[PDB]
Amino acid sequence: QVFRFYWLDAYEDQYSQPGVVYLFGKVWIESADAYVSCCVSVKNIERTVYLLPRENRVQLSTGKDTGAPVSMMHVYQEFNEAVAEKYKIMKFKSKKVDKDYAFEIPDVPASSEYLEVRYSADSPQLPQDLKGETFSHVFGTNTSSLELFLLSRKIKGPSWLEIKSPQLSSQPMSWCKVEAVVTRPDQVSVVKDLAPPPVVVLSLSMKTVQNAKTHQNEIVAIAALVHHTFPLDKAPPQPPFQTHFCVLSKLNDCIFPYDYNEAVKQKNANIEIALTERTLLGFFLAKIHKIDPDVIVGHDIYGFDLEVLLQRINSCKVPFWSKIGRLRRSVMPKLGGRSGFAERNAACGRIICDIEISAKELIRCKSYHLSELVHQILKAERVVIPPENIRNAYNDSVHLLYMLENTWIDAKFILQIMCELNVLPLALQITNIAGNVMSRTLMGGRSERNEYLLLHAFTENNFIVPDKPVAAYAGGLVLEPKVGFYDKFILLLDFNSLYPSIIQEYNICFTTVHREADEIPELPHSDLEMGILPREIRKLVERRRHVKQLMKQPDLNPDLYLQYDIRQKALK
DNA sequence: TCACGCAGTATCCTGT
RNA sequence: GGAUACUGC
Ligand SMILES: Nc1nc2c(ncn2[C@H]2C[C@H](O)[C@@H](COP(=O)(O)OP(=O)(O)OP(=O)(O)O)O2)c(=O)[nH]1
Ligand SMILES: [Mg+2]
Ligand SMILES: [Mg+2]
Repeated sequence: QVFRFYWLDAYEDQYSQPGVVYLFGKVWIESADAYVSCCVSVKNIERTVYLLPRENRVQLSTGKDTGAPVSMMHVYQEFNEAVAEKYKIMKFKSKKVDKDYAFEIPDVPASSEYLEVRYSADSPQLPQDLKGETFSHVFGTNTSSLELFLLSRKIKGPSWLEIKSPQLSSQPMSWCKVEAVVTRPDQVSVVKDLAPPPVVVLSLSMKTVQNAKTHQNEIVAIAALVHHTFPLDKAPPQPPFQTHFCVLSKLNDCIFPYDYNEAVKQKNANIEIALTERTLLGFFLAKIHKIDPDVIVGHDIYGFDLEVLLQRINSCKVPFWSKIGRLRRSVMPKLGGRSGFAERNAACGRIICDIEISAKELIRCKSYHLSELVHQILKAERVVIPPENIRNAYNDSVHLLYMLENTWIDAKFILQIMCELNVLPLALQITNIAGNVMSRTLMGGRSERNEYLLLHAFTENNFIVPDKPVAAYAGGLVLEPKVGFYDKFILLLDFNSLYPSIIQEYNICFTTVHREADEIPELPHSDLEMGILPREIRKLVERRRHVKQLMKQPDLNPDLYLQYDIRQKALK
């Protein structure tokens, strides 16, 4: 009955299904003695809000202070009588909680007795600035469902979760092989000290052509390399790909050179030749559904690959577009938006790895084009197929097979680059340290990681976190140099983790320094206890130090050494 | 729906 | 005065 599964990604739709979080991952099946994809739907993640009592009753901010002391009973009565009826809230459960607070909202004391209201997510949402007669502020009005789930259940990054008393599904809700429904969030718990399971990986490369009339890109070839046991905590497997599949479609005008049959017959049986782009897209979707990859990797996947894939699927009305993702949906996500959030939603439940973003984050190169990346990482030369020659290649079997093999080689290069940098294990480590979702980590950026790190740190220590938002100061000192040439030994003395060590030493934190809503605040007293930000910083620093010790091991492999270096950099 | 800070060097342009 | 780059920590 107890469902033990490893979770990799989480998807929520704030507008369609309120209070539902779709976790995806892997579960172990003895009948097949293997790992299969699973989708668990956590339901009824009730909204939680915190009301801050006033010190003296105020006549709806009209008569100002009245002098009547306020207790939690007064706040509960005010919420039950006025607010609930006004905002159409039917049923709710309220309690009292003593919580601390130190952030950028004035008049909020350090430690106060808040009233915690828990009510379903189907009801309307209270306004942020809602002020009554006994409470002066409301916190948590717009908190998301996924954030509430992760913070309440103390879930940090991919891990093993146990579910007590799972329930089946009345109708299918996902393209996975195993499904379960949790009627409460308290039924999910995290089990520590277990190894990560293998995860399938699919590296895909597309070759297209721009039809001038429509100025729209048309797909003519796709190649994919698939590994069914890619590890998340060990070195990449050699070779980096187990199986492969290639699909090639004739253009809307040109025809094969009356020898493609013999060419494919004599080459191999893994190449699928289709006549219309609709068939190509359908076969690709079916193959993706059958393989069921947890990680899909590519170059410019967010920018060009997935966007063109979805555009062509919409244009060709290819049935079952939702196969591209892991959740069965009827309306396609709107095409557009910043970065690739629309593309991410289209592939909900499947981690997407763009080697461009990871290369930008991890290493430094003059250009992040695929050719330059292959030159700098794999140390190999990649041939380039001119855009104007792909169309003309539909005149001989040899040229068409060469084009398909070029796509295959591009896919292999992408997979090799992914393996070299340890993109996946490093992403897992960073996600576990921070506590965000893996797809967010692999989409790039730094703000989300620290945001979730501090969110977890504060929630664990009984704090009320801020509400999500809806050369400004002096920096370092650069001494004036004595420019010239020096032919004698120059000794460079550098501080170790300067700013983190400053935060630790002087105890700089939200709960220590006394801010006032552009002057430098005074240093905190030395009689206090270490805050949250210092402690977290210390943890990170120690991690880095340990990695450095590993780097110091004598007689270590070069490549591994380099990997360690990268890790160090990341942590720093 | 997004996005780490600041200090510093190098190059180039200002019509209707 | 502005604009465009990318090094350093
Ligand atoms: N916000 C921010 N600050 C940085 C970054 N890189 C360096 N700094 C700042 C904060 C560091 O404490 C300070 C000192 O630079 P260093 O390169 O010597 O790093 P640090 O001393 O922290 O560690 P290390 O000497 O490499 O062991 O410069 C950065 O990428 N972002
Ligand atoms: Mg330093
Ligand atoms: Mg000036």
